[PDB]
Amino acid sequence: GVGISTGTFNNQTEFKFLENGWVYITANSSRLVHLNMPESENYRRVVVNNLDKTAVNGNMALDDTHAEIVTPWSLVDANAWGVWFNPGDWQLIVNTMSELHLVSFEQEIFNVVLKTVSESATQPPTKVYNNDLTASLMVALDSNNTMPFTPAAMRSETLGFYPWKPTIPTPWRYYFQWDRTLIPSHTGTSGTPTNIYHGTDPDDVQFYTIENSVPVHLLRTGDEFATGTFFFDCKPCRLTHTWQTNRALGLPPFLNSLPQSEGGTNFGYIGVQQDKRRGVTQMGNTNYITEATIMRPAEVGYSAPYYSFEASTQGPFKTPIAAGRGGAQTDENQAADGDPRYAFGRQHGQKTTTTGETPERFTYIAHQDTGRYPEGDWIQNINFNLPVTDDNVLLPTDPIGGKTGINYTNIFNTYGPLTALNNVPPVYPNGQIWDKEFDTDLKPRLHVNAPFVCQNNCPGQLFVKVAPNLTNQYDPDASANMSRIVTYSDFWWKGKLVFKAKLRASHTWNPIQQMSINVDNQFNYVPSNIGGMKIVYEKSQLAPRKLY
Amino acid sequence: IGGKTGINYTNIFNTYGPLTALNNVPPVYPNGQIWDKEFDTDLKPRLHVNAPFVCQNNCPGQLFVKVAPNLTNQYDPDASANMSRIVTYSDFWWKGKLVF
Amino acid sequence: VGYSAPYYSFEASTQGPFKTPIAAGRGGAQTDENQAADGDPRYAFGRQHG
Amino acid sequence: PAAMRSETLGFYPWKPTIPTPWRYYFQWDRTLIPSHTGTSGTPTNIYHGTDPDDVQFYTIENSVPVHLLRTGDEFATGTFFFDCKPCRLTHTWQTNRALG
Amino acid sequence: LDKTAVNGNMALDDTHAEIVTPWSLVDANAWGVWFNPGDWQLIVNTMSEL
Amino acid sequence: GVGISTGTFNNQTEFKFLENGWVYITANSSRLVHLNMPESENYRRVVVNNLDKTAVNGNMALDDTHAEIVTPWSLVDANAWGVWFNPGDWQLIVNTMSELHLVSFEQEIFNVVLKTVSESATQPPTKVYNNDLTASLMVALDSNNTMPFTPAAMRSETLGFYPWKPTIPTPWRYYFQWDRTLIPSHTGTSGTPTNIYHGTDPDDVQFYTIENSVPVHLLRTGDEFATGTFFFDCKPCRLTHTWQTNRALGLPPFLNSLPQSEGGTNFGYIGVQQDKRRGVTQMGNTNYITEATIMRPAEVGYSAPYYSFEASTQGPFKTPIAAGRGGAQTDENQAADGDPRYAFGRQHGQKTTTTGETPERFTYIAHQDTGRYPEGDWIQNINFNLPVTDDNVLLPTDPIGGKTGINYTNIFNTYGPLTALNNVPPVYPNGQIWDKEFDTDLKPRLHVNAPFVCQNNCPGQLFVKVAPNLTNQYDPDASANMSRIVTYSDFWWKGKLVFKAKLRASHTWNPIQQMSINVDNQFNYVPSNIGGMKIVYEKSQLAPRKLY
Amino acid sequence: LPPFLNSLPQSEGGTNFGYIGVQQDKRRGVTQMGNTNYITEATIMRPAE
Repeated sequence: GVGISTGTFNNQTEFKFLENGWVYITANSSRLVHLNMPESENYRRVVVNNLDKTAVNGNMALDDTHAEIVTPWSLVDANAWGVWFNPGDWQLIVNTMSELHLVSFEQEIFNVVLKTVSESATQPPTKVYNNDLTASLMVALDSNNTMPFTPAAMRSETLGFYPWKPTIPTPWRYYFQWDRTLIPSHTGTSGTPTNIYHGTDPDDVQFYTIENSVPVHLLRTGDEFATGTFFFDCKPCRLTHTWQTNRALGLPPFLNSLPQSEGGTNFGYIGVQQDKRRGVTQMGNTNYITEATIMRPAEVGYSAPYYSFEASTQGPFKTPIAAGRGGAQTDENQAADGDPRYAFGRQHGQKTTTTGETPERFTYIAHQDTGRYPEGDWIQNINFNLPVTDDNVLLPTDPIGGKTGINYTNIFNTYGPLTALNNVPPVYPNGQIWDKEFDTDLKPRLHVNAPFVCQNNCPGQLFVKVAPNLTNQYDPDASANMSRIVTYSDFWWKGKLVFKAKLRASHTWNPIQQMSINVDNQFNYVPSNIGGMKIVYEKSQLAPRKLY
Repeated sequence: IGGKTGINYTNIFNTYGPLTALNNVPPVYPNGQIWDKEFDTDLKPRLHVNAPFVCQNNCPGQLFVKVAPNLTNQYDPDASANMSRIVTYSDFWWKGKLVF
Repeated sequence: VGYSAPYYSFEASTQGPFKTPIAAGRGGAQTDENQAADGDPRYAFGRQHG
Repeated sequence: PAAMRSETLGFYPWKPTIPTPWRYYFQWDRTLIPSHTGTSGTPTNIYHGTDPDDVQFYTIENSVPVHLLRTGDEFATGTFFFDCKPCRLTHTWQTNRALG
Repeated sequence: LDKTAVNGNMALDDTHAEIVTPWSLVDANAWGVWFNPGDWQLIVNTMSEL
Repeated sequence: GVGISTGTFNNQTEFKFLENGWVYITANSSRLVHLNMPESENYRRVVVNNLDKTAVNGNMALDDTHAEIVTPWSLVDANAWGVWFNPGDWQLIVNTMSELHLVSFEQEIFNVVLKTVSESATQPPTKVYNNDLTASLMVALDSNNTMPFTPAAMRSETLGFYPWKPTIPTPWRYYFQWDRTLIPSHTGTSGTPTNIYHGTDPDDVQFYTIENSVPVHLLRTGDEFATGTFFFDCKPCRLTHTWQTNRALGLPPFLNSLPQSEGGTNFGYIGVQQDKRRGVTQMGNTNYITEATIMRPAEVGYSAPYYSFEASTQGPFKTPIAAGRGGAQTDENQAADGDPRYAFGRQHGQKTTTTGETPERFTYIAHQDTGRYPEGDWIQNINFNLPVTDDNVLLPTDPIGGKTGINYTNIFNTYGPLTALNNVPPVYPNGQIWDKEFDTDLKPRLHVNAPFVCQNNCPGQLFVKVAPNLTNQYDPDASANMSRIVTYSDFWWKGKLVFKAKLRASHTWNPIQQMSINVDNQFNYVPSNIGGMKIVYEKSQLAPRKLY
Repeated sequence: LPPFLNSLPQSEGGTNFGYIGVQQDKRRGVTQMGNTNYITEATIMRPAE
């Protein structure tokens, strides 16, 4: 009713330990959510076409052209790690657990409050806020997944990461099919390469509305809404990283001479002439057995074209790759392709007391070693006569198509039946948690945005909207926009996300890497003297595991 | 390709795709490996090039042997120099049963 | 049936270069043993093993 | 697996054999820029050391029960059962040109 | 380094780190350990799958 | 029998997780143990008196005078952390557990081998080693605790810390009562201060022999010996440290003015004149309420005289103190009193490939903040008229007894009914694990050498000795030493030490300190290229806990 | 545990003492004096007082 609360605030994280070294992790998250009435009550079909940017030759990667349906609804999205875990919980999980299973997800809305704004227009302007006891909040749960899946973490538009900071939902919109052609060019390209927005293909038209597809609940101040528990069916997520490349698989060569003194100058030696060695190689016309040429069971990782842009009906898009560059761990400047870069605002980790629209950014450098170092690649002739002469070798410094800045590694692909790789690591706090699986006949082996992929279904998207609060002068047959009482809503959101994790064991004599507070990062985890908070990113696959 | 007379496009060519069909490696008698452990990566290779049989969950533990230290009367653990041992070697019989 | 792959391609990772493995051996090696080359495993062994 | 180094038990029942000294890879970082004959200068060829987060020092004694066998003792592993895919003893000949 | 310091010899790289243990490995994972040529002939001539 | 093994080698550590967040930790430790026959078969009563050292005025702290019974027996002592845990297990325990309970202890001896040494005396001298199939190893377990308790960790003489390194027992000996007087002096003291060894008090004489007090088992090569399981009754050991001193207990003062901008220059202010404040103080004649003067519930820590040497019947000994110096954490040079210093050899953490008799050393700086900073102490007159004048204050720089290097803090004691303190933290790897409780009517509240103290009893000491291997010419009535065949024994020792630990919970937003491998300490946990190993010390109370 | 004596007397009498036989600041063991290397009977850590 008017004066009775309809729910409870809970933002605790409970670790319930089982037998056999498993733990149930139930993350409770609660937020005060602020929602204004939509700018307009109508669905819009809006085309964006930044021709000015792409009209500059060589700027085709800056294409923003697209068509989207703008809806009056707002999306409540909790699909991001920072929503559910503070840094202490994350430290516990990543330091003490070896794998993580996504179990269930629940959410509810309670203590709904709706208010109207009255502006007096007095010479000193002033306004007052009145409770609208009979106004309603419209809530729709797309449990059948009829609406397009639009996870907000990819735009950094989920619920905020601070329990004591009120947050907002994000205005909902989804892609509307369009055709677009963009011929690539470079600086010094003569003329205007074709840069055209062709319109919409009628056979691909899909205009979705919430009202026609989803039951809509009207919540007054005394009402509440609960989704019920959803249970996931995803694969487990490892909290360890592999380090073994092809060079560290299997039995090392026997060393016939071992160092007799310590130091960095005292190496061992195999002690057998390279073409007089025993073992197996896939090179049937050579006698050289070396660490480079010896047969390995399969290939860890794969090379892919990097900063390749493929074009389809909707225009160019970057070719995604499964794993980040090799050597980025030793030199952060070499992260580049496959190392996800996250940009986010003050709701999601940026120091809350900073000013300006510039976001906080970081590039995630995963601990796993499944990537490539293209400067170390080469192709050489089948004859394999060593030392290889210039004409019999293709080096990463050899131009392709006459371009000094492009080599064969830029267009190289070694993905095959022997390729082995890992799933993407969780990115705390900004990374997405779960993602819907594509509805294609043949599905990708993984996603690059979330560790957990929903095979059959995962929870319906939650949509909210302030119900129209008409004045006395409404006229439906009038073309002009509806005249509404300025109305906004504050409601409380509570979610429960349950995981199942396995406690790690100590397999080696040595200790392993562990997340730790220290003198340098100390003040990333406590408020400033004026209450400024931040959440810096954390790694998740600290402990190694043996690949083979 | 790239101005190199000894390199052509086939050296860098890849036609692996969703339509690719292929076979497992044949057994190599007598020197070929029989079984191999599967990688502990999330995504696994479709085959191995070294053994026809690939162990999915596990395959037999490796067997390790070592002659136990046979100390002389003058052992000193706190000495940095190498342990003084009686020259000892072992001969044992190994029997395996492999069923196909 | 089958696939073409880069042959005597050497990819580099953290531990240094390694040869790109391929699933099947060269065609025409059956008629001419000199054309075995990539994908045809070569075994080297001592007096214990043949 | 020792077959990749040709270091398994011997293939002759009447010939005494030996085991192979055990060793395993320890993580290291290494950069080797490729070159050819006639490449000017010294391409970077560096051993960078070991990444601490990849360090794995295994010992038998800390991970495996160790049986001490005197001359009157014996040791049996017990039967291990595989779960591998079948291996064909036939070859296909049809390329794309001989289908259908 | 002496081998790979020669330009064009990068395929001869043997660089690596290994733990040398006092233990010895008894490995029977090879066909020759289990079959003489007569048994192998029987298997490969009379069987279609293994 | 001769050709049959009587036990199995096990050096694994198993973590068995229970419900309610408890884990059973069973540490298995196995060692090959080398034992020579004793130098002599007789008990000796030996007096050590380093008069030359103490005859130098001001060297009285170097006194080594004592009497001891030297026995032919050897003590097998496994009471040290390094015996049971490698660094990886220790990292797991200290990073993931909040408290540790000592549960049970078992040990056994098996695969006994006895050999004789025959020296040929050939012009090139040579010797051969024969099995003595009928020789025996004498094993005695003092399960009733009749013998004096002599834990070897205090001399760094326990079993070695490496499963693959053969170890030795330590020759057993125990203190024999003596009377000794040593008058302290300094450089420039005139004459010879009395420095006398008075002999032995007859009413304090205690001559213990193994043979008269303990059953002795004779083990031939086919025999084995097991102690049976002993169960401890000790108090739990915390794996967290407290940080709150008296200054951080209870409600802080309310700040009437808070900073409006970030930075190290923007402090808050209480905003109330100090003698106009509200609250409670124990200073009944002052109106000043400050953080220094406000009443706190009790006292955390206590001041004690430091490098005080008290004298009793047996001569001077240093006064022990419960906790180490404050400020040693920020400056390792200020560790000094209460910070235990461990010195050990190549069996117990020193780099095994080093040479020379100089031991490896470290001073343990505990994370707990229960210590004192005597340079910050002061005493002032009861009148408490501020600012205090020189005559009304005793400062740490004021000489005591005319000595410029001695101030009142050197003789100060603030232990009282309000004192609170913690138990000593475990010291990995060299620290002792458990210690026997004194048999006095009034017992100490803790020990400074071991976290676990045995109240009623803890396991009997294990004694071993090669049985006499006589030649054919033995003559008991001859005064000369017994003529024995040169005989030594190698046997395998296996112990099982079981703990019970509680998994830690994350109580705070921020992460906590955690033990971790990094680029600097990386090569402390792996062997060198010539097989050199070391075990560096680790801390054990990394995570904080709230005291109040 | 008393210190181990590396040299024991070879004849009886009140003049024939044993000797520890290790230089005092080169000894092994535990002390509560964190800024000294001297391990002696006076300075060696004892369980309590």
